[PDB]
Amino acid sequence: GEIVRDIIIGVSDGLTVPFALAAGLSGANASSSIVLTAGIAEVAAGAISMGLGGYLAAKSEADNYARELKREQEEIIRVPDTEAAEVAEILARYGIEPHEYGPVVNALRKKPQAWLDFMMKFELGLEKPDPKRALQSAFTIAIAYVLGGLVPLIPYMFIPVARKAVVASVILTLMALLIFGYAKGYFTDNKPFKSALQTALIGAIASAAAFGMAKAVQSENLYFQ
Amino acid sequence: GEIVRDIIIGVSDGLTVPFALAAGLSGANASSSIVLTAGIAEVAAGAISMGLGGYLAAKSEADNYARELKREQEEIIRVPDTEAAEVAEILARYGIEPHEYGPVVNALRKKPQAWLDFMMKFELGLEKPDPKRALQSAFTIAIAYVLGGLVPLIPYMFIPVARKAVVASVILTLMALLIFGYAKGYFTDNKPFKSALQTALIGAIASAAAFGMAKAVQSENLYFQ
Ligand SMILES: [Co+2]
Ligand SMILES: [Zn+2]
Ligand SMILES: [Zn+2]
Ligand SMILES: [Zn+2]
Ligand SMILES: [Zn+2]
Ligand SMILES: [Zn+2]
Ligand SMILES: [Zn+2]
Repeated sequence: GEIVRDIIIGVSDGLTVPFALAAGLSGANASSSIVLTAGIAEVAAGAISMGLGGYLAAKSEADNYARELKREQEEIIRVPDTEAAEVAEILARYGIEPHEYGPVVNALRKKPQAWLDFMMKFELGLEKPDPKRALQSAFTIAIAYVLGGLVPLIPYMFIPVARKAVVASVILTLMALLIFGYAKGYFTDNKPFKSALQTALIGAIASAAAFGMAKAVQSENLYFQ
Repeated sequence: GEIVRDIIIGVSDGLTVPFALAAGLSGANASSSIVLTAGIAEVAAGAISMGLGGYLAAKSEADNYARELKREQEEIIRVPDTEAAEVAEILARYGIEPHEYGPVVNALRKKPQAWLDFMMKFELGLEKPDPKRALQSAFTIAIAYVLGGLVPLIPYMFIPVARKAVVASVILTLMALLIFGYAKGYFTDNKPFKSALQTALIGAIASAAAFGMAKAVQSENLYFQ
């Protein structure tokens, strides 16, 4: 689930922080337009950091694994037996009788591709990356982040009073958390009814955190300024 | 690099968005205290979503892989040969001569632990998770996020004028991006001089995005309100 995981980690970040930041700013008697200006500035700034962060990790792991793929094939050139010795240990660790693993290395020495592929598959994990899924990763997380952050900001666009709009945003995102919480469970091995309530509580813990932090800095101001 | 990856993905998120959100709010002639109230509300709301998001994924993957570990051992009980057939394909795909893979399954049938461990190691990846590193993951990403978001907000705490404080925050975080950009390269296979400039440009793209988004909503207001 490459593209399924990318759109899940992107919506959970964009549903919780922009909603929490909005609710916290609305709690401190800020104008609804001000709540929108910091939310959208967060949503835009958030999608780029999530997006390029998903592209930096994907493009770094894709370049490294392909370089180690080349670094390991050059090792079997200079000292072939040392590379054979490393692949022999892989077989040996899993309890193979010596009269059966011996002919395996002899066949592996003639054809390099299969021996290295399995050895690398058994030593450094599945490290051959899809070139199109590296950039597909970044566009899917940035889309899911923008979509997630837009949901808590919709009511502030139609309600110019923030203390009135935050009530529409609490129930709308709470519904969004429970819906996209049970969605992450229908496409996961866990129970979707458990993932719905968990995505709504992380939105509650974060919205409460941003609320308490918003009011502790406004503790000395008479109005929001 | 379990704990090394957790503190990298956490600082890159917390260095870019709180800085960008702050710079965008400061650009629209907002009070420096207002910039702090939305930044810290974002930093707090951001660390919880990053933290519990790292704990939800870790605790879901740890529970699922252990359940599939149990689901697969019960499969070798009802129809042992079907489970043998699945492990036989693993060997067969990598070009094994038939006179050598045959005795391997016979030895694998007597002792279940090694046969399933390798088969699972070769089929469903390395899926046995450390119990202490699942919760260690969440505390390390939340720490790195808070630390990252605090850096762009320090100057606004000592400079009550935002248009004056944003200049101190641009060079301070840009330095932070270049420092923690070359830090992610000294502990990665890529060149650290390349990762420094890349973490500073993602901070530039995001800070510019939040700036343009902050001013497009304030396009009709005479002062920031
Ligand atoms: Co984030
Ligand atoms: Zn090597
Ligand atoms: Zn080797
Ligand atoms: Zn080697
Ligand atoms: Zn199975
Ligand atoms: Zn099987
Ligand atoms: Zn099976």
